[PDB]
Amino acid sequence: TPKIIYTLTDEAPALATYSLLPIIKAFTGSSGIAVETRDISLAGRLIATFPEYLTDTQKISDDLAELGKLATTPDANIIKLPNISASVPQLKAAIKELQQQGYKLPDYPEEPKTDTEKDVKARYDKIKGSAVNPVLREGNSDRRAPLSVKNYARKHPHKMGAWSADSKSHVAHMDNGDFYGSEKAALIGAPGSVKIELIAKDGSSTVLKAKTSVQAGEIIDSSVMSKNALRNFIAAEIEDAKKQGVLLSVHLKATMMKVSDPIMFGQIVSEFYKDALTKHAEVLKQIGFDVNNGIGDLYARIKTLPEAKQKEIEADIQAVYAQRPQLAMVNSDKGITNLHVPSDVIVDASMPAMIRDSGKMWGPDGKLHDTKAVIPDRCYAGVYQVVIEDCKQHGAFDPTTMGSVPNVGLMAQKAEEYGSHDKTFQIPADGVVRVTDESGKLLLEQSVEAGDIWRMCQAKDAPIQDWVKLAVNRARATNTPAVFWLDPARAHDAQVIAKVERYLKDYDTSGLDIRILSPVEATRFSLARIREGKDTISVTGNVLRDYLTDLFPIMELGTSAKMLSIVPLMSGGGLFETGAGGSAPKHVQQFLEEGYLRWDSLGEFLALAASLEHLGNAYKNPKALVLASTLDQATGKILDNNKSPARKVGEIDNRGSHFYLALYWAQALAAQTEDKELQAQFTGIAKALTDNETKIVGELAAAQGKPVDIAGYYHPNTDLTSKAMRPSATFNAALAPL
Ligand SMILES: NC(=O)c1ccc[n+]([C@@H]2O[C@H](COP(=O)([O-])OP(=O)(O)OC[C@H]3O[C@@H](n4cnc5c(N)ncnc54)[C@H](OP(=O)(O)O)[C@@H]3O)[C@@H](O)[C@H]2O)c1
Repeated sequence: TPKIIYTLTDEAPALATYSLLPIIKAFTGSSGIAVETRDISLAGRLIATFPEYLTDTQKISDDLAELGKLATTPDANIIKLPNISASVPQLKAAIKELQQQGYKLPDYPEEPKTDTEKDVKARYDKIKGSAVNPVLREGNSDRRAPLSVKNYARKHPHKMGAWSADSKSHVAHMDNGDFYGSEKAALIGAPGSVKIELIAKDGSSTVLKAKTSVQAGEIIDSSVMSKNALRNFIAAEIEDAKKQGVLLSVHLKATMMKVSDPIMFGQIVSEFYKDALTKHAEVLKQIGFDVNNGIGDLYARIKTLPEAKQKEIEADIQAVYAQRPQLAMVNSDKGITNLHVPSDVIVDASMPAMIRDSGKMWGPDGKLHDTKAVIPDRCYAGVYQVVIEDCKQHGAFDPTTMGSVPNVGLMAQKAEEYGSHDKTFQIPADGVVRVTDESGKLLLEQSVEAGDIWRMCQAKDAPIQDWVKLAVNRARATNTPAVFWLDPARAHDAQVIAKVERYLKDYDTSGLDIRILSPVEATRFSLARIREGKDTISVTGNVLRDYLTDLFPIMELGTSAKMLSIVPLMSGGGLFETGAGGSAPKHVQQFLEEGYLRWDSLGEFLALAASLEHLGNAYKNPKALVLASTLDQATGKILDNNKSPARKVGEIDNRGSHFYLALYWAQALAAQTEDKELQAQFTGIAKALTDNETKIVGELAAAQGKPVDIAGYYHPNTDLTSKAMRPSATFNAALAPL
């Protein structure tokens, strides 16, 4: 029974699992290994939150909560696939009814006016945003493209947009009054708790959070995005973006940042469609429009207004799209813009792609154009500017020659930003915010203004240490230079720098090129070594940890999904993430139309080949070490014979690869002698998958082209899905009888 948790999630990954999971299930079966599932998807996660509204047969164990515990225990061994960080819009909203609709009976959202609505909104809120990962991630990240993959990438280059030195593209960020510029850190001394309180000009005081425990050596910082400063910023960047003749695009993270970014998002959606939303201030107010949900929310709330009233609004909305620069578009043909849904454009992915595509993003028409990427803050806006100003001055990197920038990132215990939500408040009135402790000593204090966004972030000592170690560790094992991206300007990074400088003096530094630089300098020192073809380990915080693992990997491997991501749980556990990517919404869009799934499952093949080992090593299991030693191999054969997903209908799909994995794996096993047993109870298969390869492949491709219907999206009809994902009836019957 030794457990290995394969998590069930949301979109592409989700579908992929109906195909790869059974396979995985047949190989680990005869080696006394238990591969169980846990439903952490968006839908399941909700269906599990309101047991009271559901009936006996529609309930479903609360797995997030279970995994949450499993993560702190030593025998943890979890294979974690990407999952949706729901955004109030169609995300939280649409799946809620994807349920009720024809299914169950949960309940509704937004502006609560009744004790029932408040109790409910309060519970759903905990469900939207980044709820899974912060929990599971009880250790520090270590992402890195495995040689083979880098080597595959080098000989099978993914297209790269040509770069022009006279490009218009660039990144736009505020210059004053923002989180970056507002920072203020403090080093917690004694184990206690702090109170976050507002002191209004009117002498009164409002509590925002009374008790927030702080450990010794913990680092806490507070900053604030100024509403009117942001307002004055976005207003200028639009205006100017019109002169430049460029597309306006917003790169925020209104997904993980469940609290502040949707707010910044709306102020944008506000200062843009202002004339139209000002002309209809009340009509929207009635139907209850929520700008923080994108202009998209407007379009969906008005369908209830008189047929002619609608036309008026829409007709006026168009008048704005004529008075203002064209917005980059999420989907050019359906009109869906960058300002339609909070989570269509998420900075960590939006940018890498936008850089790749010659620094352009699809416009209203349907072609690519230079863009003005708006990254409001300054903490990580820089890093993208450098990379952007590098391309137009040296050309696109060559997948065939460029190096690699791994990333030993700090995240353990909801490190930094990743856990500031419950400490981010929208200021209720002009005043001053003060963070005090148990005695009453004033730790932090930052002036504020109504509408402003104030937050407090905390980085814990234990995590910073486990961090610094792993950093060195990698530095050694590869023997590559390794930089800490820590900006002295930031009162936070500053105190974290003290930590690092003092902890390296606890390990062996001899013969290692370890050094600390600003994300700005660091991106330069990196992009330098990179183009000439040299590697450079990236040791960074939690936010950069993502940005980069998504950035660099994309440039060199085409996909972040295409790499290794291991999370060494700080309690002998093992969090084995699939890829540095997320679900692939568009990947489902194609499947439900053409019957093609271009989702690459190499992330998982690595993840499996990763946990199968952790298993065998931490236990008395040789068999584990063998089916993982082989899996490692069959993977190789995947990259060597190009049995990875094509792009358009016709060649290979997903179970096509899943098939080769299955094929090459069976053979790899039935051709070894480390364990005669496996070799024997895998030959029956090995010589069946080769014989029916030509046919199976055919049976599979024999399902491409036509449309697919799975009765849903967030909570599909499992039956219909299995049959769509497991077409080849011959591959199936050649699996059950192992
Ligand atoms: N759990 C996590 O760690 C995690 C991380 C990030 C995002 N997410 C969530 O995932 C969703 C997607 O966010 P997003 O808009 O930034 O899109 P995304 O899917 O993360 O963007 C990466 C893009 O690269 C390609 N790609 C990603 N994985 C691939 C794979 N396995 N094989 C082949 N190509 C792959 C796809 O584009 P092509 O059309 O070019 O193939 C995809 O649109 C969001 O709801 C987000 O909240 C979860």
